[PDB]
Amino acid sequence: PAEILNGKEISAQIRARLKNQVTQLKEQVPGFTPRLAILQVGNRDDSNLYINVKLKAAEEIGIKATHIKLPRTTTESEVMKYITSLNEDSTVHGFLVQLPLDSENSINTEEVINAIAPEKDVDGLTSINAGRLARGDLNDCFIPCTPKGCLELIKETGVPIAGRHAVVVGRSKIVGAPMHDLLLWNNATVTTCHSKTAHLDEEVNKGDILVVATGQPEMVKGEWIKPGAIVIDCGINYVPKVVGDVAYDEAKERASFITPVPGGVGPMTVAMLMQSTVESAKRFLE
Amino acid sequence: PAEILNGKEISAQIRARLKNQVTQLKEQVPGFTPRLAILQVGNRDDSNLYINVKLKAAEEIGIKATHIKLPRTTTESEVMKYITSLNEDSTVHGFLVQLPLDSENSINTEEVINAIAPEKDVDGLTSINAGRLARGDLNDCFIPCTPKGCLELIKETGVPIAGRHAVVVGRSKIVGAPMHDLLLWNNATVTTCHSKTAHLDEEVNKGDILVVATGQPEMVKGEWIKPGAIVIDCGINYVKVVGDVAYDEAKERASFITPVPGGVGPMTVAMLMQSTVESAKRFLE
Ligand SMILES: NC(=O)c1ccc[n+]([C@@H]2O[C@H](COP(=O)([O-])OP(=O)(O)OC[C@H]3O[C@@H](n4cnc5c(N)ncnc54)[C@H](OP(=O)(O)O)[C@@H]3O)[C@@H](O)[C@H]2O)c1
Ligand SMILES: NC(=O)c1ccc[n+]([C@@H]2O[C@H](COP(=O)([O-])OP(=O)(O)OC[C@H]3O[C@@H](n4cnc5c(N)ncnc54)[C@H](OP(=O)(O)O)[C@@H]3O)[C@@H](O)[C@H]2O)c1
Ligand SMILES: Nc1nc(N)c(NC(=O)Nc2ccc(C(=O)N[C@@H](CCc3nnn[nH]3)C(=O)O)cc2Cl)c(=O)[nH]1
Ligand SMILES: Nc1nc(N)c(NC(=O)Nc2ccc(C(=O)N[C@@H](CCc3nnn[nH]3)C(=O)O)cc2Cl)c(=O)[nH]1
Repeated sequence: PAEILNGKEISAQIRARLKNQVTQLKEQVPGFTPRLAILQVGNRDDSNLYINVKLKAAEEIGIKATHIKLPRTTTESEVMKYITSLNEDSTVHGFLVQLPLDSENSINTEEVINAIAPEKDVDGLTSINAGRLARGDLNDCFIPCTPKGCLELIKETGVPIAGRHAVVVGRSKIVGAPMHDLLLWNNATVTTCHSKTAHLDEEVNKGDILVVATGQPEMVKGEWIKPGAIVIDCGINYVPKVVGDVAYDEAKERASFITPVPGGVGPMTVAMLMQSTVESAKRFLE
Repeated sequence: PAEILNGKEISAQIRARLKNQVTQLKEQVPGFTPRLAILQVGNRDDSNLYINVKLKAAEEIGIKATHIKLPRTTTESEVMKYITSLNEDSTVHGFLVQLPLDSENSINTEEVINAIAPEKDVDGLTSINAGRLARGDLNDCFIPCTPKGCLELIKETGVPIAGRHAVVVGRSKIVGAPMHDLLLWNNATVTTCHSKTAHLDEEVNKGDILVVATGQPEMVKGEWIKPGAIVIDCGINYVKVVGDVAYDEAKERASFITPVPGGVGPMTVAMLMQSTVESAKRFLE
């Protein structure tokens, strides 16, 4: 049986560290707090929940986090007025737009995301930041939070990455594609799969490291896992109960390490957002 | 044995179609011509070779091509002066900095490259253009010219790319990394290799589509090639000129294969010409 990567536990350690950093930062420079702003369009149930989790992690740490919720009938111009405003407000060190937008009108997600100043793009979602990570310039940029938490979960096994074959399943802007670059520049040989991959099961079996962000409940079967694989599950799926993208029961019999859902990648994502936010508050002082 | 992919023939076709497009644009827009500029630093011989090749091609198509060659000792602040003038000059549609910079002073290639206006980065080397391609927004940007020509060559086989396993060997900013992005948003399943990969031979053998950009002459033996594979060799290695793949034994197993030279090479030059014509057309509107 595989060792559980206790995400709920591991993130607590990160947030406690982040708190001591923030508390020390207000005692070293008095009258200064990290300031985060999350922008939301519409009223998605899952978005409302994830936003609240992040607000809570920010309260516990010492981060002043605002939440702005625009209605569904919001126009793309209206959302730019908020982005413009947050870019130019020097008290705001990082901000993010929760995705996907829930708007009845037609909003160019890319145009909006890309109006964020790269030095506040704590979610690593601008083309500017994506281009650095996509080209290996990893200390110049914000790296998306879920890949960030995923990488830390991998290192917690102590198995070196470099020289190992990693299979990423899914190529999305927020998880799969940045996940691919992080593994590649940690010198894994990486294979990206997506919805058009033939013989997905044969590919998955090649993975020493296996990261799954498909949004397809328990679609990756345990028989597919390479024996002894490190298995990272990003899935959050609400079913007749919360499951992930990997069939957790069968896969734990073949993995050497596995993330549970919930309690795995989830808390790790929120912690790395908190970390990135602190990191941009420091860079602001310099 | 494998059908040979002819870059000389296919690129000569492309340059010709470019030519006629420029001719018709000049007819409709009297006195308007596409304008490229090639910045160089240092006096590397190979760079002078390839820069001439591009200048000739642009003169063939009717693209006005200027070549500025800064000395091996320039300062970073110097190249920024030129880069800024090129950015501000409205009669220049695109421009590029031949790489690698040959300088005595340590000069940040990244800061140099990222001062280029994205609207003129016909080489697709700016971080803004790299992140558009690397996240699937392919209309937004200039794709780098070599991956553009390898994609054109693969499509000359007529076998759709989707659902196929592609193995990209090499991860450089100029060939390897953008090649993975292009194949992935052509819906291939893509495996990316590099100098830390273990068992290169077994990864290569997975490749329905195989693109090699190592700069390690003939290092990919042809006994690793998956039988029937489409093989793209980006190498140019003086020893004569050979590629990154063992051409002889590869040709026996491939279904298609590019010769070194006259494979990717002329396609690279032709794709930069096409991107330049692209910049000019957009400029008019
Ligand atoms: N903290 C976290 O746990 C976290 C954070 C955010 C999201 N996630 C989770 O990750 C999952 C995916 O989110 P996302 O942002 O990546 O969503 P998405 O935009 O729907 O991405 C899904 C990806 O999976 C691929 N895919 C879909 N069906 C597939 C199949 N049958 N076989 C192979 N590949 C398939 C898609 O390929 P195509 O591009 O061809 O469609 C796409 O790249 C969700 O469960 C989400 O909750 C992780
Ligand atoms: N028009 C054309 O045909 C054209 C265009 C451009 C380039 N080229 C040719 O392409 C070749 C590569 O150029 P480049 O820009 O990619 O140069 P580079 O910066 O040296 O890139 C070489 C790449 O090969 C990878 N690699 C994989 N296996 C390797 C091994 N066993 N030994 C060494 N490297 C290995 C390296 O991975 P690491 O990152 O770990 O080093 C690296 O990413 C050269 O021969 C060049 O002349 C020609
Ligand atoms: N800009 C932008 N837009 C986006 N959409 C995202 N993605 C995102 O926020 N993801 C996200 C964040 C936190 C959790 C979490 O806290 N997970 C816990 C508890 C879940 C649970 N549910 N029921 N019981 N527990 C667990 O999984 O254990 C889960 C997820 Cl998916 C983004 O990151 N940036
Ligand atoms: N910004 C920037 N910087 C860069 N360094 C590059 N790279 C680049 O230009 N490469 C390049 C360009 C053209 C050729 C070519 O014309 N090949 C011919 C003849 C070769 C030959 N040599 N000796 N004998 N034959 C053939 O292969 O047929 C070959 C190469 Cl490597 C870039 O693209 N953009």
